[PDB]
Amino acid sequence: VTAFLGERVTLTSYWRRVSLGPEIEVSWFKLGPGEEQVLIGRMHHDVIFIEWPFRGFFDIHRSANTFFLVVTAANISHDGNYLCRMKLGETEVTKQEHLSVVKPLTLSVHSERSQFPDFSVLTVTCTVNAFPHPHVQWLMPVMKEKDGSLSVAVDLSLPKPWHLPVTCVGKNDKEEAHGVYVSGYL
Amino acid sequence: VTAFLGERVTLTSYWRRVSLGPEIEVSWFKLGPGEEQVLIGRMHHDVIFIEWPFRGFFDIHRSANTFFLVVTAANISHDGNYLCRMKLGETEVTKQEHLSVVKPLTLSVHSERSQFPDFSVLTVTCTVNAFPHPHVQWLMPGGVMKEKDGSLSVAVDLSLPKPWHLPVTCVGKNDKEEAHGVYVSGYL
Amino acid sequence: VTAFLGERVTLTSYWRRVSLGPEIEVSWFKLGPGEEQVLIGRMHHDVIFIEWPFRGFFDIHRSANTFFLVVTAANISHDGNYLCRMKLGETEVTKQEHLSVVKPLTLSVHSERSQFPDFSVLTVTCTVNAFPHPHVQWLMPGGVMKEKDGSLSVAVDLSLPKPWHLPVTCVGKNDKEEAHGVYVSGYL
Amino acid sequence: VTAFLGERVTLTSYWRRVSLGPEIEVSWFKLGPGEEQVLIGRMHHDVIFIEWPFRGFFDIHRSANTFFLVVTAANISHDGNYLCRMKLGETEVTKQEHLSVVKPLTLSVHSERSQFPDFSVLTVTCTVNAFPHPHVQWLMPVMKEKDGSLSVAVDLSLPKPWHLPVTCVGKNDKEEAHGVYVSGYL
Amino acid sequence: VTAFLGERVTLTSYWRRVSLGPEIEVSWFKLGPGEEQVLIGRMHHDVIFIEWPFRGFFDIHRSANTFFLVVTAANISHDGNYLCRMKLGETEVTKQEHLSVVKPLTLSVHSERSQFPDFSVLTVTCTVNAFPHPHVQWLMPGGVMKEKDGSLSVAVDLSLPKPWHLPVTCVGKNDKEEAHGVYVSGYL
Amino acid sequence: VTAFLGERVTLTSYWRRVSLGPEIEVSWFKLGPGEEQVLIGRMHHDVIFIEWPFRGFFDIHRSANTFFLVVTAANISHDGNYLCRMKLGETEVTKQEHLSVVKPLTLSVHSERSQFPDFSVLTVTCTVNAFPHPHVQWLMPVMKEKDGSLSVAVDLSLPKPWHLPVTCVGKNDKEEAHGVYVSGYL
Ligand SMILES: *[C@@H]1O[C@H](CO)[C@@H](O[C@@H]2O[C@H](CO)[C@@H](O[C@@H]3O[C@H](CO)[C@@H](O)[C@H](O)[C@@H]3O)[C@H](O)[C@H]2NC(C)=O)[C@H](O)[C@H]1NC(C)=O
Ligand SMILES: *[C@@H]1O[C@H](CO)[C@@H](O[C@@H]2O[C@H](CO)[C@@H](O[C@@H]3O[C@H](CO)[C@@H](O)[C@H](O)[C@@H]3O)[C@H](O)[C@H]2NC(C)=O)[C@H](O)[C@H]1NC(C)=O
Ligand SMILES: *[C@@H]1O[C@H](CO)[C@@H](O[C@@H]2O[C@H](CO)[C@@H](O[C@@H]3O[C@H](CO)[C@@H](O)[C@H](O)[C@@H]3O)[C@H](O)[C@H]2NC(C)=O)[C@H](O)[C@H]1NC(C)=O
Ligand SMILES: *[C@@H]1O[C@H](CO)[C@@H](O[C@@H]2O[C@H](CO)[C@@H](O[C@@H]3O[C@H](CO)[C@@H](O)[C@H](O)[C@@H]3O)[C@H](O)[C@H]2NC(C)=O)[C@H](O)[C@H]1NC(C)=O
Ligand SMILES: *[C@@H]1O[C@H](CO)[C@@H](O[C@@H]2O[C@H](CO)[C@@H](O[C@@H]3O[C@H](CO)[C@@H](O)[C@H](O)[C@@H]3O)[C@H](O)[C@H]2NC(C)=O)[C@H](O)[C@H]1NC(C)=O
Ligand SMILES: *[C@@H]1O[C@H](CO)[C@@H](O[C@@H]2O[C@H](CO)[C@@H](O[C@@H]3O[C@H](CO)[C@@H](O)[C@H](O)[C@@H]3O)[C@H](O)[C@H]2NC(C)=O)[C@H](O)[C@H]1NC(C)=O
Ligand SMILES: [Pt+2]
Ligand SMILES: [Pt+2]
Ligand SMILES: [Pt+2]
Ligand SMILES: [Pt+2]
Ligand SMILES: [Pt+2]
Ligand SMILES: [Pt+2]
Ligand SMILES: [Pt+2]
Ligand SMILES: [Pt+2]
Ligand SMILES: [Pt+2]
Ligand SMILES: [Pt+2]
Ligand SMILES: [Pt+2]
Ligand SMILES: [Pt+2]
Repeated sequence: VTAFLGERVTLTSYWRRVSLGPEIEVSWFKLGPGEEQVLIGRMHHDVIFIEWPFRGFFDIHRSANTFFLVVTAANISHDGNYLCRMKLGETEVTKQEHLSVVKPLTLSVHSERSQFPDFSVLTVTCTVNAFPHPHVQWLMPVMKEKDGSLSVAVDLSLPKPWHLPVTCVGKNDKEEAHGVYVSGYL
Repeated sequence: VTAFLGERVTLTSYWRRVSLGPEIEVSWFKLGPGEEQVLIGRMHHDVIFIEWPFRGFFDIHRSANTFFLVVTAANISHDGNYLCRMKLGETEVTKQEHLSVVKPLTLSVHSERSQFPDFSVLTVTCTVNAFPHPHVQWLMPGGVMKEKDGSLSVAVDLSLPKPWHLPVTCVGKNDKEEAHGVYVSGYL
Repeated sequence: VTAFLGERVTLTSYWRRVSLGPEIEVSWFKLGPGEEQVLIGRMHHDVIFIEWPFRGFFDIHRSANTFFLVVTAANISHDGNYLCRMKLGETEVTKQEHLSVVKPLTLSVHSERSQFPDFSVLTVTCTVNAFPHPHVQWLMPGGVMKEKDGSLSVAVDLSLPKPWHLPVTCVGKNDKEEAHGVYVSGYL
Repeated sequence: VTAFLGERVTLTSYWRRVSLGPEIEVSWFKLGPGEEQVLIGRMHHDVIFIEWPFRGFFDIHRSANTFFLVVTAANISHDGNYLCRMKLGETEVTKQEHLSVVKPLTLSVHSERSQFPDFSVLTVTCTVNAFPHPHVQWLMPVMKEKDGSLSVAVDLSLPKPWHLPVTCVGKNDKEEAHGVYVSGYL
Repeated sequence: VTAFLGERVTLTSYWRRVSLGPEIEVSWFKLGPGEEQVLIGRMHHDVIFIEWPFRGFFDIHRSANTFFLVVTAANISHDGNYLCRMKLGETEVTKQEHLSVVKPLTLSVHSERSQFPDFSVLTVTCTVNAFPHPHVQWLMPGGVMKEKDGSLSVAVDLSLPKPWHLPVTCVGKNDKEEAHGVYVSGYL
Repeated sequence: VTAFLGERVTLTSYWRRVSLGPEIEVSWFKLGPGEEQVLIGRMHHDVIFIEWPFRGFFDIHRSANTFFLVVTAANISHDGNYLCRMKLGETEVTKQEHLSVVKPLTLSVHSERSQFPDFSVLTVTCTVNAFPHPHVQWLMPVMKEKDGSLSVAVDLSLPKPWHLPVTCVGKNDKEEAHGVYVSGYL
């Protein structure tokens, strides 16, 4: 499933076949490296307990034979693989679900003339912030953010006479924006 | 003169025809609201004193008969008029110089999709920060915020229901300065 | 329903006789002072939006024809009445549910002896913290403080001159909830 | 001597026999491990100097041939052994005095029902904070505090049907309180 | 009695002719603005209680028939009058004692040269901090500042154009206390 | 050149002979140990760029064939040697200039009687704060400050009867002040 940052989102699991609902002992885990398990919460007979680190971040519920992991507001740490362990008696079945969290890209353009040796060089900067894959490219004719998003910036230095307009292509997988520097202040 | 934000800048002045160099008493004033003349500093006989509030932000020096007010890193408060008063004995001449401080525009584009009743509405946001005159406008195929640095920000939202009227282009300006941002395709 | 402080809690609602599941527009409201209905969130066609002030604190989901408001960790502000509004076309039905939040009582006993004119007077202090209704009372053989968490504290002092009228028993209550604390012997 | 937390308290020493009052050079030390000496203050000819770390915490004075260490407000760091060194000429006599600081016990009772797998288990918690020796015990039919006191807590888990009332016995040497959980909210 | 800032100090009192030691109820009061008597502490039968606001700052003890109020580290707020009230049965006697707290003066000298129009003017600054009575005066060959500690500071500037009228001597006082600071030669 | 703390100050350099003004590429460096170079700024064709650590602290300019380093407000870190590198083509000439920063001295006198064994000893303290060379000396008949200045203090202990007046001599190279303790409070 794909969620955008801040959106409610849901993963689901079910046992089989097996149609036994509230009798199944359900636990959901967030998977780390290399598939290391961190318990989010447990459900049995429609009594649910969320572990304190995930409280308000995740909930669990049942509808018939389907088990739900709900993410109240997706953030970038929530990206990746989850494990639903379903247990009846001394028997057990696990299912893996994937959540893709996507921060829509922000494309910024800004320019700055040189200050030494003279003021004749226009450096145009193009910045893409996004998740998972920001990408930046100039046409002529990197950093980790507090929220876990990634920023990339590229400078184009332009000797006089300035090759204006220049177009910046920002991408986040299939998402794309352009930034066009058209003319200088002077 | 025009200076971009952060740049070393220079205003200049000289007297005439009067080649007297260090004999001339020079004082530089920042002109305020107002009519008010606020002293930056003085130079005479190659002794330069810069008033405490301006220290580090402005300097004064002479090259022969030319007098210089140096702004060490142009900030938006430095935008406005300046006065160089030159004195010899009982006679004075005054020269008025303008400094334009410009922050080059930053244009940003980003989109967000709707979360209720469904996920079908794209809102695309275009933000221009600049000084003195940011302006933004959406093309198809809200206050001024004052930032900490004195520059001004302006933002416009455009909502697109399905089918998204894509290629949308944002036009940003700051006087003659111009940039665009084009939202081409969503992530899906 | 009754929830202790910190517990996951659930209010439920369904329409009738009307087995329409995802076709029904559900909204949940917290009832305020007041007469005021404050929107927690909405569900329709299995798209759930929780208002920003309630995000993380409440969730909404459906199981077939039953609608659930989940409180993720019951706090004392959550105590009160809730409204589930169910809509189909132009017709609505509304269900009012109550949540009672209870903090289980804490009873504390401690004694302190007098320091002047001498060391012979024992004062024994009994403190009950709970929600909604802490109450304390001393048996032989002062404001309500509002805590940060919304719970209420109540304290009673009993002074005993020599010979100390020991076994003293403190009785603490919170509605039907009951605890005692008995001061048996001093340190000497 | 026994002082309770916050009470003024006094230790005393004297030389012998020897009846020579203000002529004796008196110094008091707080004893650490293993009897390590830390100077509190000195007295001679009724001139007294308290070392800055103990200033406002301790004073010293004389009455005739008796030397006094006064503790202005006993705290738990003041618990333990003190040394009075009494010096006349190149001769010297030391006496050891003991201060017991006692924090009267606080007994707390609180209960909490289980949240998973169901809500049927009552865990009753009984906490004793005290100094020197808090102790807790349940009848059916650990941590160090900022002020230097010690807290101990014990949980009794009760399956349904709840074995109510349960009585908690708190002790601090001979000090004793009981905590009785009598009935649940529901 | 006189105590310098930071010193252990003692006021004393006794009754008469009345050799009753521990039988006497003693209380010590700090006298305020005002006419107001503020209780420091009490002693009776060798039980001493010091009021919470004075704890650590003052103590009381007895040696036979003499009663002592000990100030553990004299501060400037301790300067003023004190009352020892001695009681036996229904009869009382009261003794008034004065504590003078003195901060010994600090005298500082420093010079600064002028920066405009030239470097030829020396200003020499002399600062006296003390309690109760700092005073400063320049000899040839402006408020009181209240410091955090209750002491008082006083500063005088003397400008000297070339040729500098050197040996200049600063005279500092605090009642009978006296110090000088002499500026002898500049750095050049 | 000598500057006092807080004063504007100037260093100058020139190439030769060579009379070619704005054609020369000028860079000024602050010298550390052992002559390590830290760039302050560069000038060429009367375009000047000051490096951000020195911005508002230093400026550079030309008057004809003379190159100026200006220090806007001298502080103690600015004390020591500077290097002017002057470059034309692949040829280069460097000149060393020295700035002496001087904090005028502050002489303080204060006295304090003993507190143990009795109150009969007058300790008079004399403190000189200065830069570069504070010095203190008592006549009978060390520390580094936040601003980089140096403080030195000397105590004179005086048994009764007090040898008053005592005179303190403060020096900072040729700068000199005296402090005279003339009489006690009591
Ligand atoms: C993204 O979501 C994750 C949860 O899935 C967020 O992490 C959680 O953040 C909370 C709030 O900080 C953590 O609780 C803090 O814990 C420490 C004790 O270790 C304590 O000092 C605080 O009072 C508070 O309880 C919680 O442990 C943590 N959960 C996990 C599983 O890491 C993350 O902060 C979210 N936001 C962003 C922007 O990433
Ligand atoms: C833009 O440049 C102006 C200066 O031309 C900057 O203003 C000056 O700012 C400094 C603080 O860095 C002020 O110095 C402070 O003044 C207070 C107020 O009396 C004093 O308490 C402090 O110790 C300190 O000296 C200075 O007076 C002020 N000068 C003016 C306004 O003429 C301004 O900070 C810069 N703005 C930005 C956004 O960088
Ligand atoms: C008990 O639960 C209620 C929620 O049902 C908690 O109140 C909510 O508390 C949060 C803060 O954690 C508020 O979010 C903040 O609001 C301010 C004000 O506009 C905003 O500046 C912050 O950025 C942040 O979003 C939220 O609005 C508020 N919701 C309400 C009152 O409906 C409350 O904090 C909990 N109380 C305790 C004692 O835990
Ligand atoms: C219990 O009583 C002892 C004294 O018998 C208390 O310790 C003393 O606490 C004072 C106040 O903190 C200490 O003075 C601090 O010293 C540091 C320098 O090391 C400085 O940063 C502060 O301005 C202040 O002077 C004092 O040194 C310390 N004395 C000893 C002998 O340790 C203890 O704090 C008392 N209270 C409790 C609750 O334990
Ligand atoms: C000089 O000595 C006097 C005492 O004789 C000092 O005043 C006392 O100062 C303490 C604080 O260290 C006060 O204790 C505090 O009072 C507040 C106010 O109610 C309370 O919130 C705090 O928890 C704390 O107990 C005390 O009441 C006060 N006594 C008085 C004024 O009689 C004073 O601090 C000393 N001054 C200097 C400059 O050292
Ligand atoms: C004496 O003058 C020197 C400069 O010649 C002063 O040093 C400079 O001080 C500024 C202001 O702190 C430094 O900029 C700080 O840099 C850090 C990053 O490393 C950043 O956290 C701050 O926002 C700020 O930019 C500057 O780097 C430093 N320059 C040098 C060459 O060291 C010194 O502070 C002056 N004053 C005194 C009393 O010494
Ligand atoms: Pt996916
Ligand atoms: Pt970044
Ligand atoms: Pt010239
Ligand atoms: Pt803004
Ligand atoms: Pt369904
Ligand atoms: Pt309270
Ligand atoms: Pt003992
Ligand atoms: Pt604890
Ligand atoms: Pt006695
Ligand atoms: Pt002051
Ligand atoms: Pt020099
Ligand atoms: Pt120092």
